[PDB]
Amino acid sequence: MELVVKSVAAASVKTATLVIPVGENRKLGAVAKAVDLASEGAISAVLKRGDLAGKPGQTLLLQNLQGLKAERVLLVGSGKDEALGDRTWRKLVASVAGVLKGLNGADAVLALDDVAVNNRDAHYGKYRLLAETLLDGEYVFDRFKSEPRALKKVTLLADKAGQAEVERAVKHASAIATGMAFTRDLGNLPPNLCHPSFLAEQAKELGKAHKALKVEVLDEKKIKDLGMGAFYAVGQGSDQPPRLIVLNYQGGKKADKPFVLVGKGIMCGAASVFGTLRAVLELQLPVNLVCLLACAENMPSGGATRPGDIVTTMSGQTVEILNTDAEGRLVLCDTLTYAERFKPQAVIDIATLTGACIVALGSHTTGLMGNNDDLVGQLLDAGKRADDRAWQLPLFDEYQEQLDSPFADMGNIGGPKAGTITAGCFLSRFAKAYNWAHMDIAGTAWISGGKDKGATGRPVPLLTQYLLDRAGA
Amino acid sequence: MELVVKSVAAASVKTATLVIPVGENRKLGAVAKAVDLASEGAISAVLKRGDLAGKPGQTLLLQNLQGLKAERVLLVGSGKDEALGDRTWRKLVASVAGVLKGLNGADAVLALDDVAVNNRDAHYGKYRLLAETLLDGEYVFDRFKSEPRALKKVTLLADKAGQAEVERAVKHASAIATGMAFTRDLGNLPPNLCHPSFLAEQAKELGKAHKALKVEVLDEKKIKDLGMGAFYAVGQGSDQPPRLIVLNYQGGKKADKPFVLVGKGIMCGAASVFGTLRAVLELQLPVNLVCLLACAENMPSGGATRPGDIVTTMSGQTVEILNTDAEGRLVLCDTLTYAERFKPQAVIDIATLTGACIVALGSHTTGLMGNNDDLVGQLLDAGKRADDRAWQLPLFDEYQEQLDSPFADMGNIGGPKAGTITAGCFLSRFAKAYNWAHMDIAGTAWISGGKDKGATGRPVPLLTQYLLDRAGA
Amino acid sequence: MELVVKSVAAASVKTATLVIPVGENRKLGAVAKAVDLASEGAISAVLKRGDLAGKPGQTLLLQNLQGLKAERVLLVGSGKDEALGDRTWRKLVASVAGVLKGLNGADAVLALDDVAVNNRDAHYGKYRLLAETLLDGEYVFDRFKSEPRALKKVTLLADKAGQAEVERAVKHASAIATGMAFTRDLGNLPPNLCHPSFLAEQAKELGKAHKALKVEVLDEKKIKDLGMGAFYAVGQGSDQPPRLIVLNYQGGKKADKPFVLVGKGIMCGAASVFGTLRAVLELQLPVNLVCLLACAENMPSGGATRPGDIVTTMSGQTVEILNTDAEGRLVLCDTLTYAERFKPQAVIDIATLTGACIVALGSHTTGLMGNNDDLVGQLLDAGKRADDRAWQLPLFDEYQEQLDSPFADMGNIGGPKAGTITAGCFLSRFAKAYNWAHMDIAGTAWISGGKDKGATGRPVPLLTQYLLDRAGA
Repeated sequence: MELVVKSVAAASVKTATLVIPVGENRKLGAVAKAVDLASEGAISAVLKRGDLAGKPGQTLLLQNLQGLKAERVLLVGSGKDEALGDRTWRKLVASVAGVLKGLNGADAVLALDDVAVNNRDAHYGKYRLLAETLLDGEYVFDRFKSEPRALKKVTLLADKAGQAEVERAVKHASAIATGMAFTRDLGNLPPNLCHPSFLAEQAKELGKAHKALKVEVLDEKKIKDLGMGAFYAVGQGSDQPPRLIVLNYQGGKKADKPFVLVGKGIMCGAASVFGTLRAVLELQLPVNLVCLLACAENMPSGGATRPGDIVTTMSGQTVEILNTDAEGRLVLCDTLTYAERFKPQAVIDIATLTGACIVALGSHTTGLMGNNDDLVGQLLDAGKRADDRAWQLPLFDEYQEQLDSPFADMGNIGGPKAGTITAGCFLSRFAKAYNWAHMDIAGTAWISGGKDKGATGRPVPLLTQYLLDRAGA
Repeated sequence: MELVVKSVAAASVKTATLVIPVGENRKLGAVAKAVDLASEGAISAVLKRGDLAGKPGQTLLLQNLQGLKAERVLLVGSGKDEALGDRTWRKLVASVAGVLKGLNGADAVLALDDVAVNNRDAHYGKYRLLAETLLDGEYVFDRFKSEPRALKKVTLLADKAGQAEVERAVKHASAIATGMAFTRDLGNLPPNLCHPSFLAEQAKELGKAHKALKVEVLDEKKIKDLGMGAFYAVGQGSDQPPRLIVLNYQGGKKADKPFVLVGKGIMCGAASVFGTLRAVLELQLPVNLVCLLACAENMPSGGATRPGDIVTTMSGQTVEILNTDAEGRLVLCDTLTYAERFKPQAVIDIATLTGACIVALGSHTTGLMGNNDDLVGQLLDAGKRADDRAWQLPLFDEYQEQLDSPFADMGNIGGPKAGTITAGCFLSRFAKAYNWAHMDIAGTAWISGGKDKGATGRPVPLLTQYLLDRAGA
Repeated sequence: MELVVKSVAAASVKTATLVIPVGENRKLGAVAKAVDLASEGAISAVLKRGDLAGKPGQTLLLQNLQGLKAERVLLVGSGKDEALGDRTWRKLVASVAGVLKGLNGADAVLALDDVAVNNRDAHYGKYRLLAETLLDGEYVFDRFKSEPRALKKVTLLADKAGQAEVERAVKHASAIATGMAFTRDLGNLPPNLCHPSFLAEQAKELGKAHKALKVEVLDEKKIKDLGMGAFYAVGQGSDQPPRLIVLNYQGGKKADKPFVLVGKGIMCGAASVFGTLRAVLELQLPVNLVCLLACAENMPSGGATRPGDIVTTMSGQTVEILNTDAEGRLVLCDTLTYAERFKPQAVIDIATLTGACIVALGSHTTGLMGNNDDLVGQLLDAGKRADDRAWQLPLFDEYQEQLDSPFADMGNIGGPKAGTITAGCFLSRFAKAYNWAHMDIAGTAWISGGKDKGATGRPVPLLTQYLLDRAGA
């Protein structure tokens, strides 16, 4: 779908469908009133019949009206006068998109300037959320199913003053949504096909397509020979061997320290790193970004790791693997040591790490921990502006003893209490060299059931926003 | 909702909303084509734009069209050029009703004569299903919540020849839907209000309202004094005492044997008997119908029955109560002995009796067992014609040993194998005096939830259809 | 054991043991009275002492009596005058066989003509059940244990009119019992020894021994190369590879369409196919019978299929393998596609498929589903005449949605409700090309515990009866 911005009057634009908002009590803002007047009162005449109460997202679709150049006018409820919160605004946009998807119209014009969104400026933040909802909602994953939609273009109308800010919002939302689609395809792919070697092929192909990107893949023997005893212990059980994939984007000055993203690829952590990199390549951000994808397949077999095994991590710390299903933190901890070589200014790991995070923060909010208050605050602020929120949990020292082992430097589990925090605590012991934060996306990376089951693409908006903020874009 | 039938031309009829069907490829049957012609090709013109693909239940709502008397036209998809099955036809009607309930029109006209429904005649069977779906779909249970709908009347258009048969379908569906509303309200009432004494007061109120109905309520001491040891044992643990409620409707000839319906009232079995009785009263069927509601509340306490207790049933047979959660069969078996006094031609018990029936037949199909093939077959056929299906399970003699007790004449459980059948087998030992069937509605009596959730109307259409069949209506 | 039929008088026959029935109240039928008279009243004299009450199966064994040529006379209770049901009649026959097994007599004569069996003619159906019980009860499986019985021959006496029908019963029961023994040996063999390659060797050996039989075995690579993605996914986890074994018996006319039996061989479904084929070869039935044994071993390992895998079946439909323990339907669905090539007049799959069938129909009755009402009725009638009963469950379309997947054409599980039906529903989607039925023998193929633990040989009597019915034998 092409997204464009114009500043011409809504009533003047030739289009298959013009979309205008209508509030409760059939209240029309200035944009809607101008279109009603161009229609000689035809829109207000239908509204007086009472079929559209105006609650957010309710719709009434009209056919060809004399006086307008639109073939159809879609009226969409904007609710009470109050400014809308982010969820209501995105639900209104998705309700519009739903109707448009079902029509045989080749384009549409959205004339929603009058809709206020709480705490967001009328041109950039409001349209960041509309454009991301509109483009992410085009996603289809029908590869394994045994009809192309008519809608190819949407025009957003804004006043001439606000045009460049709406265009900037569209540019950034398009990059985010393209990244998200990549993340959602990799997550949705079934595990027979999406294994560590497939991810390594996807990264080598992405490297060949981008000048400023260099890709290295470390295979099982290299992981073992680097001393990555925890990462090797997770992968050994499977016939599909592990891969540590490095993707190094040099978009900054040569002596700028890079941002490092570490993704758990057992694999929506790794997928969100690929998606954020794809967004950064689209935007050509002027940062140095090193992506480390820690990929393995955790399977039972006659050569698998067994509860009670003790391994030497790359750092030299030993770990008692009490539970082989606490495996993400094992491939992560060796990859955090590996990240030291880049001399980074921030290292952020993203992982579907704990069922306990779903108990603490559910499906709405990603769990965030770290060793640096400024980096944690930057990620929280990014999530608020991107509408991809996180929330900090504490790594107080009192939780660390839960990982003590009588035999090794630490165990990999902390017991039933504070499970998201003790996993963060485990990882912190490998992150002391640099400013680090950990994002547990076990609750926000996918939808379990319904027809909406499948990957969400989170946290590509928060990560891409954080890197826009560091680039000063 | 008032529901009436007319045989006037659709384009001629004054109404807030006219509903007509459109097939795939914008194909119009005779009725729709006539309204298109009256509209001066307005309906075809909009169809050519392609917003309505015409899959079953899809919709497109038009406003005032020149040449018609209807204020609005709703187009609804009827699919390809082949007859619909019951489920698809009922879903189409519910789609139409959903749109109408959201509009501010005080009436609507359905002109859906051209839609064929597989194995249902165009006047009676087709409209039994439409009218019940429409009328049951109006149900609201908002009494415990802290806006009435505009739609007050629907007119169905049929040709002059079929009018009386559509009217007879509306008469029968209206009685069924009014019975189902009563059933659903009693099921959805919470248990601190809907206890056995409440149901006794419901029955006594119904007895006052109706001439041919006599109601007697037997209290705990009566049940104990009649020797109903198994029914007494279920109720004794609660502070709410049990009631056996008798409602006797003498609509037949004096010497005609009655049909007896026995409902488990622990309580949707008993509620479906109340709702079938309310439909029979509305229809004034010329049958003798005796309803026996076996009502108790099964609670833990210091005076409750305890696993291993042995009781003497009214029949004199002893039962070892191995599980106190197999309680519905205990109140039922004594009520089946009580039913012998009526010298019935059929005794049907209805009960939410086994989780095993949900494992066997799920949410769609009621489990059915009996001692008389003709009666079982009459109930199956009634279910097919009412679109409230059941399915027989065998009461082979080989299952009876699973009830053996070393101490008593039987135990009340049969173990983990064949649990719906062994409950039927237990009840069959009390039904040998008469032609008997048992309906296990544990899967079909409510939605659980889902996200929209509550009692079904489910016993009522089959049972009402069986009594229309016996009354030769 | 040799089974023969004669029509001479019971008292005249030289034998180690003559067996006669005695009813309650010491009532003697005409055959028993004639033997009493030949013994000069010695049998009635012992009976007046009261040790034998005559309940079915009770026994009294006499020694050498003057006047008879039998060395011993066994009196067996036949109960009250009523005709016996099938179970009681078979239990009486097994009680006789029990005594005979313990004696050092080389032969025995059964003179049980007077015993009536409910709904069975005195010569064919009555003796079908006696002869099958007598010969199946000879079964021994002592291969893995670290004494040969004296009884080598039994003569059944009947009147000369009925001799040829009793002989026909014996011929058909012997074929069934021989088939059953083969089925019971393959089921009883332990899984270390009985793996898919062993079954393939058993089928190639059976092919070499029968002129009208051709055997082909498809190995793992052939299964994969045919596109059988579901069958290959089940077997891949194990070190023992899968086999699809084809056994084609051409006993009919060349242009007669064959009957196809599909057996799950994970393996009593496959075993019952081998046993039914062995019975058909013994009888030289004039039908074309193609047997397809879908054999694999379902094991965990580092290369096993994992919940969430998506595979392409031979048909091109894709399946999401939600649960790797729903594996029978996976090897079956690709074998049902394979069966299309034979252009069959009936395809029947037999499988130990669901624990839910044991909840629905227990150990007594096999679950039956299909897409053709005539074939389902034929199998039900066969099971009633063979005393190997089945019972139909419905494949209503409403159960099909339980298999929907958001990613693939279907999932392989339907949830906790209606599990036997949803497995049938899954299979039906691969059976549309032909008349098909599915037999779930999870409850009837073996006895779990006791000393009687082990395979039953069911449903070889129902399947062999169905093929006798189609041959017109």
